[PDB]
Amino acid sequence: NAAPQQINDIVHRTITPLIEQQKIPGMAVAVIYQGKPYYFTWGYADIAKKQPVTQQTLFELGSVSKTFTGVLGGDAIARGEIKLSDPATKYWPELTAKQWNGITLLHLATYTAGGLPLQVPDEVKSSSDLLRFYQNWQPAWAPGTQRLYANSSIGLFGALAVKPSGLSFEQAMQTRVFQPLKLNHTWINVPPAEEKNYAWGYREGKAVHVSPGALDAETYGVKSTIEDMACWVRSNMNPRDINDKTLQQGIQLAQSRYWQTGDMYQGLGWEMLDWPVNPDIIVNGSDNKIALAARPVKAITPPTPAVRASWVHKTGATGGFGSYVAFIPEKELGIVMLANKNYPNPARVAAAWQILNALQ
Repeated sequence: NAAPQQINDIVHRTITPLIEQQKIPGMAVAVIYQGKPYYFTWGYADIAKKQPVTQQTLFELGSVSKTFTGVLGGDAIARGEIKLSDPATKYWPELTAKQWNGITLLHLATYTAGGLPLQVPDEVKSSSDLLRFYQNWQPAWAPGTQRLYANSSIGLFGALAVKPSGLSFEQAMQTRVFQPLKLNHTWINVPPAEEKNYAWGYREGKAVHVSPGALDAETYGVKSTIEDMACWVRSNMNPRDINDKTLQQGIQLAQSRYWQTGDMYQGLGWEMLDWPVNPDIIVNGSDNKIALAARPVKAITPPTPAVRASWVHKTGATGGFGSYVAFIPEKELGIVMLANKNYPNPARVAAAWQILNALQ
């Protein structure tokens, strides 16, 4: 049972050198210890205005957004609106090209459709551009054989998963995930009153915010504070405490184990490994040479129900920001690291693991 001053000492010994080594302008950390949050802030949200990071600073989550997409998809499954086995064509009948014949919502959600590319092309501006992109796409692999991390995959999952609801992705996310969890400072579109809290991102001496792009909301477009992200981790560790039954079930489905690649299991947005974990696997595995590579998968049948003895995690970047979330449900132990520089994933994962290792 570590005192607050011990949590303080572990965090300052790990994060202080990380910020110095990586030249991170501003950072917020939440440590969840025995289910309670402890917050830490460093540096500036806006360097030019000398505005410090606080607990109400909004950061770009980048691909940590995909964890919200996966849970929203889980909630739609629990409502009986979709099944992951459903063909994508059920929800987008204009996808008539033959290569779409056996591609399912599961394949899109879990990057296993057969080599959908990392990014939607920058030239895709309209609905009709997006249809033409998917209609002309040629798979490198048969469905359900290879995992290739891709915004064009889970982005389309998020867009199709909400069609039965009749809601936009943004409305579905606000009404079915943000509002029931009281994430009142979490946004896809930052409102005018909240702009004063929106940190700048920093890339090679430029102050930047993420640009609009196709399927951005579903893949890299969420902004949140360290407090709402600590709540997000607590909610994903303890779904049985959530009153909204389909959202409790959706959280559980997003940590179900659908595919295995090496020592990792693919959930909906979340990625999972057995705890205790070999930190070399998660640190080296976060390097883009492994994280962006195609890797063979085996289906898990039935999908394993969410394992509480897991390292559950997700990295995320935008041009100006770098985020990481990891937690271990069985231990009620977790961490959120939000920074306004996109610094290398291995440094994030190593620091997170050193802190949670120290507190086990």
